[PDB]
Amino acid sequence: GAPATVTEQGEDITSKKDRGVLKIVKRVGNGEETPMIGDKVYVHYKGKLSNGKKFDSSHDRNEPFVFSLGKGQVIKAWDIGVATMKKGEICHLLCKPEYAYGSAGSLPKIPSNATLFFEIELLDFKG
Ligand SMILES: COc1cc2c(c(OC)c1)[C@@H]1[C@H]3CCC[C@@H](C(=O)N1CC2)N3C(=O)C(=O)c1cc(OC)c(OC)c(OC)c1
Repeated sequence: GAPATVTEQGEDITSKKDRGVLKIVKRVGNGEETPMIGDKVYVHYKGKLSNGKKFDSSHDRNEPFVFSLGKGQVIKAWDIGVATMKKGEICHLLCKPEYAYGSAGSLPKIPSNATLFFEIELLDFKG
């Protein structure tokens, strides 16, 4: 499935080149510009655990998820991964726990040492 494919066929987008965040571009977005630090970014996403559970979806809420990029308001993999996206892009991200919730996890949804899959659509970004 898609998690296996990004695991086996994704590109390492980390600075460290530690394979901690892998990406596949599913739909090419517009132009060349990616968001900047501090931009208000609007996304739709779905997240899955490595056991196959869908732990969340913004689509199911009928509202985008909004955050300020590069401020640690989201897991590290998101700050790194969304920073690579163009407006209108859809990507898949595979997030090792060191770039997600680590050994702590996050109750109730996220176990310790969890590798996470996300599908993310960058809707818009604005200063
Ligand atoms: C405690 O409730 C939430 C916490 C967080 C988030 C969240 O989003 C609805 C809810 C977000 C989301 C989206 C950006 C990436 C990632 C993330 O880093 N954040 C910020 C942490 N993240 C998730 O891993 C996520 O989907 C999620 C969903 C959750 O519930 C649907 C959740 O627990 C309530 C949770 O706890 C850490 C995380």
